[PDB]
Amino acid sequence: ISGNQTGIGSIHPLLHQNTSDFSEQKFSSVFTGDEFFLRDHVVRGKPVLPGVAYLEMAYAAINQAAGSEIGQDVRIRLNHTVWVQPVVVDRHSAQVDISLFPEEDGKITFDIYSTQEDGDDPVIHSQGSAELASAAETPVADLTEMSRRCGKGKMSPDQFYEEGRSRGMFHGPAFQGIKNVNIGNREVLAQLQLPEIVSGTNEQFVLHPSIMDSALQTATICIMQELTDQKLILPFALEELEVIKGCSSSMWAYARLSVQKADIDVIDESGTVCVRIKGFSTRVLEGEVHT
Ligand SMILES: [Cl-]
Ligand code: NA
Ligand code: NA
Repeated sequence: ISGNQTGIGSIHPLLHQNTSDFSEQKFSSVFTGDEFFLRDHVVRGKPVLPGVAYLEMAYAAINQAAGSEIGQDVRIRLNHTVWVQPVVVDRHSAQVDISLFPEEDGKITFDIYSTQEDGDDPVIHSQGSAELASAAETPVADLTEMSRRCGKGKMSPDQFYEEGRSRGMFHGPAFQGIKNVNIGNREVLAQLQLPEIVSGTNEQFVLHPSIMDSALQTATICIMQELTDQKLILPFALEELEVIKGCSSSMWAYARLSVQKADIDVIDESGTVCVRIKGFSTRVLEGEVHT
């Protein structure tokens, strides 16, 4: 707590202030489009808050609200999460709020939403649920076997990011986390690296938007295998996300097909699975993003 000793700051770059009242646990943030996760995530000309920023926002909110209930052997697990309507930050700043509702069974539901003026009908951008889970069992990946099965072709960053720009998905420097992609049959293995432009941010995030979006990029490569060539697809839902361990700045994303859903493991150099996602799905965007 700063109070008057020094200037009061954000709780987290995606969770600026606690605005909780007797009716509701809630937080509020203001984004202008200058942030790395907006300027470098541009969907047919419009900066859009990426899916992965909502996951980290929920994670940070839950970690704040649940406080000392989170001991060393307790992990946050996100359950079924949907992205309903995009946050577009083109002409004017966006005020993005999150409310958390602790349920009787120990689950937590969250809404992420915005309003233009006070007491407007909120626009719902995303909705999900979560629970606190007993650590228990750190899964491991066989990166050797994964490589071996993904030997059907190599996709370079220059290929991938250019194909994106061609479809209208502009990943700027902070979101070019993919270093290499090995293509398998209904599975892919990508090497990830935190881009140098955000190398000073690795301690600020648990789910780092650069790394996590590069993981979802990897899954979209896997999914696009089974779709029309030049379709832009964007995150639509995920069924589960478990944070096992802290993500480092060199990682791997393994994605496999299960709407076409994908499972994704984000893996450190040692082979430890750090984040595990199940049932990630996408939807095609035609035309421009609207809200
Ligand atoms: Cl657009
Ligand atoms: Na995205
Ligand atoms: Na993509």
